[PDB]
Amino acid sequence: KFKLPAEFITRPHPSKDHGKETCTAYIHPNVLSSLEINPGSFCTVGKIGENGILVIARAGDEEVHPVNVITLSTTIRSVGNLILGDRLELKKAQVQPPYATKVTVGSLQGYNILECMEEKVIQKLLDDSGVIMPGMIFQNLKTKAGDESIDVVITDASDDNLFYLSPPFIFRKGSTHITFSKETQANRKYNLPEPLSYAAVGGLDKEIESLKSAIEIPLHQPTLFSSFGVSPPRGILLHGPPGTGKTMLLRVVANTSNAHVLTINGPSIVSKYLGETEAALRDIFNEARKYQPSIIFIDEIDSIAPNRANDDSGEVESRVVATLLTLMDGMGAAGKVVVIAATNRPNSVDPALRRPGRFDQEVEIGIPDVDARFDILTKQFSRMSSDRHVLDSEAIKYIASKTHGYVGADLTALCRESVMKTIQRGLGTDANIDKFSLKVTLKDVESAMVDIRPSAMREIFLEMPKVYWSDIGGQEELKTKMKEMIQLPLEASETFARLGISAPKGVLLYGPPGCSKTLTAKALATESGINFLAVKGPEIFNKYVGESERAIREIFRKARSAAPSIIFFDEIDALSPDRDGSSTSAANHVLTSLLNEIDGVEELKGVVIVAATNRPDEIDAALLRPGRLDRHIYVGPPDVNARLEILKKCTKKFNTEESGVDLHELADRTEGYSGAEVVLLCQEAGLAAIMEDLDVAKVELRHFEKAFKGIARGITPEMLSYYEEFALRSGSSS
Amino acid sequence: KFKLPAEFITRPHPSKDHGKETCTAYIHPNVLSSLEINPGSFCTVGKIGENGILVIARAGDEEVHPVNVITLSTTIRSVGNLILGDRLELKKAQVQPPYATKVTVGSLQGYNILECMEEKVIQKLLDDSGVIMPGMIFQNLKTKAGDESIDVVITDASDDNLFYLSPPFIFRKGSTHITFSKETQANRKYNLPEPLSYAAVGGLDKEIESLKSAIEIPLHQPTLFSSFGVSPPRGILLHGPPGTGKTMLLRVVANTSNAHVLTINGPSIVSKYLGETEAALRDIFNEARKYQPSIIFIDEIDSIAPNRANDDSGEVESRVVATLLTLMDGMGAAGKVVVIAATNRPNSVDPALRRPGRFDQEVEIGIPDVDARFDILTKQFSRMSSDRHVLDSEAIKYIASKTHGYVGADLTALCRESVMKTIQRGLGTDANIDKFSLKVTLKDVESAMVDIRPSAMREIFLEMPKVYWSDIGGQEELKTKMKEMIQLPLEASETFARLGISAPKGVLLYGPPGCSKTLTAKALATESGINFLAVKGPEIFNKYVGESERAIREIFRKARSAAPSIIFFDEIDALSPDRDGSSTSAANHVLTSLLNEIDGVEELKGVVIVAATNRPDEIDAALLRPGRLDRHIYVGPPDVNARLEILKKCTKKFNTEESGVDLHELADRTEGYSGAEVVLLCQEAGLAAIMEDLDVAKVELRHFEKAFKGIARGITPEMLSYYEEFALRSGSSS
Ligand SMILES: Nc1ncnc2c1ncn2[C@@H]1O[C@H](COP(=O)(O)OP(=O)(O)OP(O)(O)=S)[C@@H](O)[C@H]1O
Ligand SMILES: Nc1ncnc2c1ncn2[C@@H]1O[C@H](COP(=O)(O)OP(=O)(O)OP(O)(O)=S)[C@@H](O)[C@H]1O
Ligand SMILES: Nc1ncnc2c1ncn2[C@@H]1O[C@H](COP(=O)(O)OP(=O)(O)OP(O)(O)=S)[C@@H](O)[C@H]1O
Repeated sequence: KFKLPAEFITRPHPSKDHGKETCTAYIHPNVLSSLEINPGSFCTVGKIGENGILVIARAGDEEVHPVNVITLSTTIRSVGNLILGDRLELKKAQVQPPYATKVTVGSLQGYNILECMEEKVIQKLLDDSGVIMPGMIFQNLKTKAGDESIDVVITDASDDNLFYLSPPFIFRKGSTHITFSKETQANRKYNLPEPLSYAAVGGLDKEIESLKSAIEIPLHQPTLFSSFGVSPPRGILLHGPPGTGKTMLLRVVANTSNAHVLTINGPSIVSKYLGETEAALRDIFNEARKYQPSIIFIDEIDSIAPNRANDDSGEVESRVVATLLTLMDGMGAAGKVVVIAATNRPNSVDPALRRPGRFDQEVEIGIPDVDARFDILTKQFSRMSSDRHVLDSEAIKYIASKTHGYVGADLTALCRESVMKTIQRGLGTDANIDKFSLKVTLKDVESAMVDIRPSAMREIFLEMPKVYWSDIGGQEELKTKMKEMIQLPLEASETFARLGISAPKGVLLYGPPGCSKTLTAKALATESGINFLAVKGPEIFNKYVGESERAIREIFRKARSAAPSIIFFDEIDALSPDRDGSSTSAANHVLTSLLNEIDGVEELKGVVIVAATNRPDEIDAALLRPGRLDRHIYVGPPDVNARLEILKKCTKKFNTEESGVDLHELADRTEGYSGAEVVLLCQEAGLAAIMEDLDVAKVELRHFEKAFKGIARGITPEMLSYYEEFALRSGSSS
Repeated sequence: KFKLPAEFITRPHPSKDHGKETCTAYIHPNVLSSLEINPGSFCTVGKIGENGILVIARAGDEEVHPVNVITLSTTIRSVGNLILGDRLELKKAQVQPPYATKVTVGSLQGYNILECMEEKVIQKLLDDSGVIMPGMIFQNLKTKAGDESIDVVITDASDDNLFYLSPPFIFRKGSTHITFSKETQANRKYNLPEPLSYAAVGGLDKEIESLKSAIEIPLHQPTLFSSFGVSPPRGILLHGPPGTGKTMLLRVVANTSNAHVLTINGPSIVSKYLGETEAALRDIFNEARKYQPSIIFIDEIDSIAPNRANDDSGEVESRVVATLLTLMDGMGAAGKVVVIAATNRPNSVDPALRRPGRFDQEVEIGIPDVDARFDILTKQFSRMSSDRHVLDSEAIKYIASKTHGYVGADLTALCRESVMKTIQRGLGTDANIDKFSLKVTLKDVESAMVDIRPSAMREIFLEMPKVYWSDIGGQEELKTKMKEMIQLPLEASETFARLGISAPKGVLLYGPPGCSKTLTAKALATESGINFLAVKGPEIFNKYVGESERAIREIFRKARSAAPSIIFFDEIDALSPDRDGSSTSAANHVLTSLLNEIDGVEELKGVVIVAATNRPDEIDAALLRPGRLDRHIYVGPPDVNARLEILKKCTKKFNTEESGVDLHELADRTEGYSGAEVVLLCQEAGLAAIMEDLDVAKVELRHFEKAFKGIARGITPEMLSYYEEFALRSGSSS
């Protein structure tokens, strides 16, 4: 008794697609007999659990075709997004689709179908197709010039449903109005599965290029590699943050290639007892060997190959890893098969799968930067941009600037929640709203992301508030010094590379606490015209595996790898103290990392290391001397006019001037109050404001008078003396 | 009711000769019945997780044949390289394999079969064989008149749904041509497993023969010891750094020796249920006793048999070690059983497990010598085709001498990376180039070696901007003496050896700050070729009771493992406080650990120490003693002719001579300057020049004139008199 397989395997149809064989997917005649299916008859082909698609049953050769294999012309696989290795469910159809009266025909790129190709050849393809559902493609179509490939998609067909993903219509010549259209997708109401192509993967062009090379080299041309007697780089591994296009990159690799896509599912490949896990792995790799070229995907390989050094690993992990070691290192030198693995983090995968010959090639998928978010946002925003009509591309930069932490996944969730808030905006404006009349808006998008948890954390990007050289409080002497000395060496970069001389290394920005110290570095991050970076004091300084001597190296590597940078070292004096008999901290590592990084082989073409301090006498002597820091200047608390404009800056939502006391009046009233202490006076006044009216009021002069009492003179002569004592040393050769 | 085994134990036939029993697998009657494998019918037997071998089933004697065992001939086992004790599946094949048309036969020995044997012999062998598959070896066939015996191999088989490891074919006398060949292995098309052999192991010759002796006598000649009234040595332990080839030895021992082969793959036996790990060990040793002779392998013994006295070893480790101890020497007997184990940490193995009677022998497997590395490289490169282009001896000998501290895994990685480099160069030439002819040229090996790191050196991070002797201005005396120390003793080894003289193995470079002290160490590092470990003064002054001495000892351990190597102790004055009043530092014992490591009860052969101090008399007389720091070199300030060379080096990208800037005047007027101050002079003149312009202003003598006005002489006459005084009491006749 012949046994009918439950699931059939999609595979190419060596016959051409231009013929009458569009929906005549050849089926093994034994299956045709065993399922009461007549030749040239319609039957439903579809993935498990999905709505069916219509194919015409045609008998194939018994010997050539194995029983399971079902061959589809490449026109119908694109209907239901049938990629190779997709298990099917053959069933017998019962209703013959009616003929067609109108068909709207699309194109890939919007090319004028009238101008490029004849109507006769298009009609020939369509008629010979016989039955047309919305969603196929007619490929490799020769044009009038003979050198252009334009593909005929079909947007819709109308005649003047259940368990069918789309209802076809039997295209017949004579009255079918073939009205060509610029739409690049099938009819939207049915929503036939959209391919996840390369143009939906934005933000990882370099990484996708590396992945493409790693897939092509073992997949298409392993023979010429194998002549050398050492196995190809079959094993590729993807790792990085657990939100950045990992499974999506695997899915696009599945879609684009024409290589038989197998899949090593994590949980479902394993049944029970013995000889089931190894049986599954053997069978799947053997099938990937029979049908070539093939890709073997292992998404989240960690869930089945932990280190065996953790209590998680049991018998099953030992089975999976042993079988994979036996297989992946055994096959080769002729098989056109690649194994691609991805993981949230790779470091917990058994090394036996990581040695060369096993997964040894790597693709690093990294956090998207501020400039990286633009492509993600715009391409994500494409699916309905015709109904956005709001972008104009400028809000996208703002979003990218304010989404430090989002990993692309959260950006897509932001799109989802924005669409929700647009639906609810339509409902709130009018209960019986028409959503299609709505264009999404940035205000409701803001009302949207104000209710999502952003991401894991922010690593190389900070708030970086907008500060300008046009607003920094007075101190035109400070301004002129910092310009002359930190922008000139950042201008002369090639002229140092030629003439062979290293560039000045950095400035230390002497000054008492609470000044514009780093708030000027905020302008460096806003209006310098040069990208910025910082570590706000002893974050990296702490004693951890990746902080003792590693995080400094990573920070410098990111900064140097970028365009010129003004890397910042807030309170370097407190970070690494003198440690020469006075204030001996226990780190001993971070200063060594800085010493080995700043002075060494690295290029550091576009890099200047700025730092900040309020107790400069505590800096390690290895920094003051030229070689690590060789520029040195002093920042003072704001002068009377700088204090005028800092007083202006403190207020952001108060009307003291017109109602109360002029801000201009306060300019000289504030003496001994540092840039972060005039803030203290203003904030004490603001807290006192909510004590008199308690709901809504201006402030009083006496509020600022109480600010004067409650906060004594901040900038006292002690710091003047301590500085000038240190400055007679720093300023002079002593 | 009868329960068929889930996995089956391989075993040999009692009959060693060739007949109609050859391709027959003797399976138990009940198992035959339960899979319905009717006697005489075809069945497939193959390791779990691999493709099967077709074998024709017979019955075993139901009372003396164990249920688990299938017995297979050496001919069949040669196909899949099935070692005795391998766990086989057994599955019915409802098939009749195809007839043969042309069968190819070869011989391991490569001798002409027409000359050695009569074709009727081969015809009879094949006819009786019943089945033909590529990969079969018919061993011990006698030559003409019994001259010798030859092994004959079925290299290929051709005929003009199950899946098999080798194609099954049938021999039908006369109608299938027995075509001879000289290929000593089966056709490479088939991916047949290829036996690993001792010829693939490099070096370790004496260790290999020790393994041969301790494997052969206990298993294959015990009555010799029973005759001599002594017990057999039932234990071998292999210890040595990782990557030296310990598992390779175990696999070759498994595949070469004719014995029941069992493996405890450390964590593979472990279970979370109370007594199951111990029960796995008992079953393994009882199986070894049952089928004799038997070899039991334990790779990483330390993973399952820890010290049993240390803190983390609780009751579970105690019970597992007790099981191992009692199964090796207890109230039970051993039999013809030998246990072979491997470990990277011999002292972490339980001390009572290494006593004679258990692991009697400890065959050390250490890092390779230059001869050993040459052997490994020749055997690795013998695996390739005639695309090597590395002269079998010369180029490989250069690569072997240039590899210092390599262990053997890294050498295989180097060969694979060389293949990678050659083929990426091929891709960079053109994508469609005929790669196979892209011989790996020695420069490809060089490009590969710069991208690999010796096993003993992954953790030795260095920035090391590739300093060369010519960078050091002058100092010809120091250069000559450092050539004496580092280079010559290896480039003239036989001369020193024949004179009975070991070259001095310590030097102290002392002199004012900013001379060529550290730069000469870096020049040695990046010109001597040998490894180079670096240390600094206060980086190894942890504040715990014994953590600094541990740093010293770890450094010297790595230096020994990576010898030839330099250890450069910059700021050796930090490591040498007397603490009696001279350098009254903390109560640390770093000096003593350094003293004992340099010259103690252990010898420290092969390492050379270079120490640099700018305060030479603050060093202990014991450390300056010959045998610790033999030669004391005074690296003083550069004289005029060295200054001129410095200026020529750094100013070459200036157009000084085209501008009339006479370097003679600069050299003469920079008298008594520190050489670092000469470099500073030129770099500061460059700053001055490129401060007037953002474009390239060629330096001018007046910018140098400005420079001279600021750079103070860092070397006072006091320092010079001090160092010249130390250069009289020590390292001088006085
Ligand atoms: N360039 C991009 N970077 C990141 N995500 C993107 C990008 N482009 C689109 N996305 C969307 O990101 C969403 C989530 O990405 P996924 O790859 O599915 O997450 P993941 O890679 O599975 O993460 P894990 O937990 O490490 S497996 C998808 O629905 C994509 O539509
Ligand atoms: N002559 C050789 N000596 C050493 N290794 C060799 C040699 N020839 C090849 N190799 C390779 O080097 C490795 C030797 O096996 P390894 O298991 O890595 O050594 P081992 O680390 O001492 O054993 P372990 O730690 O129990 S896995 C393998 O990857 C071999 O392919
Ligand atoms: N012949 C030379 N004499 C002195 N310095 C030289 C010479 N040639 C080059 N230099 C440069 O001068 C500087 C001297 O640096 P080092 O070699 O570290 O001197 P050093 O005496 O080891 O300093 P220490 O160890 O901190 S006391 C480096 O920038 C060298 O590149």
